Amino acid sequence: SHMFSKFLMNVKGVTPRGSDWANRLGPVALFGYGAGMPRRAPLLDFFLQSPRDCDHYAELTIHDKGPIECPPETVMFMPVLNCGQMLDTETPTSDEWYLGSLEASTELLEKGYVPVSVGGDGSATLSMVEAYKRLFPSDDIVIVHFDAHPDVSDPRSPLRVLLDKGLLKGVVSVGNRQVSSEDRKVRKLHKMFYMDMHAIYSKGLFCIRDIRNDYPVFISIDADVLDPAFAPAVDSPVAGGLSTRDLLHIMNGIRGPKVVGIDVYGYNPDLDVYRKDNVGLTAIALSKIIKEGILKAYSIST
Amino acid sequence: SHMFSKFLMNVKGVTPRGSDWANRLGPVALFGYGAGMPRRAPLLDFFLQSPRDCDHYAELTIHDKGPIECPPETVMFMPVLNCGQMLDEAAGTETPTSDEWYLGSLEASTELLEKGYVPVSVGGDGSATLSMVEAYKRLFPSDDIVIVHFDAHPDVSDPRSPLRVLLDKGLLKGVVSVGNRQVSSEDRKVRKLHKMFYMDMHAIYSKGLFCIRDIRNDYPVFISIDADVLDPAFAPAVDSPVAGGLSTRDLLHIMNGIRGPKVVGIDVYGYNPDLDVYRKDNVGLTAIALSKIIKEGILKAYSISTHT
Amino acid sequence: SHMFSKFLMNVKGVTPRGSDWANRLGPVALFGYGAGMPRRAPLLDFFLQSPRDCDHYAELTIHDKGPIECPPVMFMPVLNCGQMLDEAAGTETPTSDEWYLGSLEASTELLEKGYVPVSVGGDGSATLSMVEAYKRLFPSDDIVIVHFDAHPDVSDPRSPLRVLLDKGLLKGVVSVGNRQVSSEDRKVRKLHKMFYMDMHAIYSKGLFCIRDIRNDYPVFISIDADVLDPAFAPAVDSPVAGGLSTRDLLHIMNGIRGPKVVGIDVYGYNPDLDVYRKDNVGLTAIALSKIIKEGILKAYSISTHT
Ligand SMILES: [Mn+2]
Ligand SMILES: [Mn+2]
Ligand SMILES: [Mn+2]
Repeated sequence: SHMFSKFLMNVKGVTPRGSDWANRLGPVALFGYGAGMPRRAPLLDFFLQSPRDCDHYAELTIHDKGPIECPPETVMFMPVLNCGQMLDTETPTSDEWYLGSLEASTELLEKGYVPVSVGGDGSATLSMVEAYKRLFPSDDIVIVHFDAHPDVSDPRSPLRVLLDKGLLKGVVSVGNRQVSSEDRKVRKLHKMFYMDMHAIYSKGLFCIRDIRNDYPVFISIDADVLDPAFAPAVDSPVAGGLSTRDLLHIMNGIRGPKVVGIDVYGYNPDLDVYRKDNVGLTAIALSKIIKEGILKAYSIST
Repeated sequence: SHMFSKFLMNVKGVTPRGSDWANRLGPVALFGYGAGMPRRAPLLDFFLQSPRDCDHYAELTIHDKGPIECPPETVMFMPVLNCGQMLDEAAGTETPTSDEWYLGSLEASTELLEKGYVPVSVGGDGSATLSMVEAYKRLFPSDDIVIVHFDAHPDVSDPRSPLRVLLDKGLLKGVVSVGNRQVSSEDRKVRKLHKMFYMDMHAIYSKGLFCIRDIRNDYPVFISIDADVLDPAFAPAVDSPVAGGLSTRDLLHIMNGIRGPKVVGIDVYGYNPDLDVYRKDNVGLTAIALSKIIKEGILKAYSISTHT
Repeated sequence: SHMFSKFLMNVKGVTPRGSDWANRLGPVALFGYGAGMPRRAPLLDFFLQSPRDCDHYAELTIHDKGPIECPPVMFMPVLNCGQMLDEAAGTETPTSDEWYLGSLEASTELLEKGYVPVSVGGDGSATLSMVEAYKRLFPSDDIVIVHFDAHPDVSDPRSPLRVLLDKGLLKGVVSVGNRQVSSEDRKVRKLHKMFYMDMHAIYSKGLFCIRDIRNDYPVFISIDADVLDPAFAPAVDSPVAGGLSTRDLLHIMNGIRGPKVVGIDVYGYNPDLDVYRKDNVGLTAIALSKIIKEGILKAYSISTHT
């Protein structure tokens, strides 16, 4: 697709991971993905202008081009390579979106970057772990999946495709609270672990200490995992969800050797609640989640 | 009132609870009640178009007419009979009086209950709580009734408040108030005088909201839910918002702990569309929240017991 | 500034604390502060029309003039001193120094008359002038500030908190709910030995498990609206998601211990940035109106125990 040309050209022209990085996690690469969402997708730009200090005492540094210096160990910098928006003049197809995502992710991954996808409908999850599986067929992938919906009742869902192709060692679904009959069948069938909202709440959300894991984790976050009061900008809201702090806390509990990728999705500008100054509540919430997701890519361990 | 005629006509034509329902909970009947609220009342319609799968792994099935088949125990269906809006718009530009709302509500509740349905009222100002437990008390004079009332306000300082009328008439066995956080001096007096149990916001928060496991009770339970029991961040569409309230999930959790042999009825009220916070697609935040609360309230009607 | 003339004149005429208040907490005096915020500042007026009953079974009584009778039971008198700025007494915007001098003056006056001053609105700068007004009148008293904020707010040398720390007017600072801590913030924390309770930490230990904030000295309570999550208080200049709920804040406030309250500053609210219901009531005004009320309660009921 010619719409992805300027982006793809800049991404494969990205300076590879330097030798100064050896034995260290990262660096992180960030791009805007917009499949299944309106053409105007302002989440990436909103994050890039957001404050850079994290919950945990570290600081993001954002760069438009390389080389990406590996910061000194006493420096709490976390470099992020901004690769910009995938689209820059008619709505591209899902397959075209799939190809652009697969290509960009593959390129970044083989250059030693941790790909972070922001926006879209969740289809990036499929293509990003496929980009990883092609490059590293030996590595077993596990997905931590934050969502109001199990999203395995549709055979075309990114998560279902991956389980059908057998590209996933395991899946952990968090915050589900609209579980259909079909969902329950696929759950038992593929032996998925799940932490549904009501059960996660009655145990004490703050009492969640670890999501134990030994394999590289992909982090997939549907914005609708958050309560509609914190993240209203979603197509299929389910009330009674996580607070932004709840989600941050659980994210911080994710363990593993490395992060294969991150997809933050489900955000639709047309559905947000807006302040009088036209800043959307969901954009505020997700910018924070994206920042602490980036932190986790730099700090994860078993 | 002629404004309720088409509704009332449909209601008394409703198929009675069949023999296949013998010694089972339910079924549930659902109608739109609009007293004290603007004429445009979208909550029932919004709920009707909402997803059917619940927290706990069951699924609502909605029907415009009977017969309502009792599902096999292995299928987790929960039939709901949609009786529609009590007030028929375009049947007159008249606002029914407090008495007309009361009489209409009283009659529909009586009809549904006698036909073996658990009535669920959606909308209005809280007055349906009065007419619904009176309809039950008429039909079942021997039954003791307890009400679990979710509200930011005790709402018992006004002698004309629905809950105070019930106590003054001695129709209630007991009252459990949950989420109160604007308690007047008069509320305190009426509290001690009628020996109400209550669980104020600060108290249950400091105890740990998830530590609430049960509300012990042996009598048939009426569930009354003021939307303003929720924090204005989750349910802004309320006439008298009081900050520092329940989240939607907090409310869901406490609801799930309600015990009893059966539900006599449910009233979910206090939602005013004129006061909501709207998304850019003009969907109300409070409608989102309440639609979820209504679904899980229905689930409680089908699965309530007296244990743990 | 002549903009504060009508206000200051009234404050100076305020009836001093009567003898019936001897060795009792209060009374409380309330005023609207508007430094750094838009000219239209409705938070004071919104609070004044809000319900009077509190979480804990007490009831605010609002009075426009003295004398303030000391009640035997559960009344909590508040003296409304109104807006510091008088609209239509000039279309001119006061300066920071003018805001500071006016606030210093009003606080001095109210404090010397035995009132606990409560400032509503503005940008946090009232915290500077209020504890300085107290420090002038009572140089011997040690002051501690309990500071609710998404930001430590000590990376700017000009910040109200750092000016106090550099002038050595503070015995200690307890910061609650920070979740955007810069490199500079950490340095100043270490240097001035500030105690802090960041969002992630108090959340992970259980927000409801916080029973009290131990303290022996008079407390100044400074509350930035942005300490609350943007979903509860969206009307803030620098939102940081993952904050307190209104009830979380109320619970933690209730835990504050001490012999007395030297003052309260509730700030950070900008009406131009609020989320509004369809009837044009702002979400943040709803939250803060409650925060202000239970804050007033704490000034009347604070004790050093546990
Ligand atoms: Mn979803
Ligand atoms: Mn109420
Ligand atoms: Mn702040």
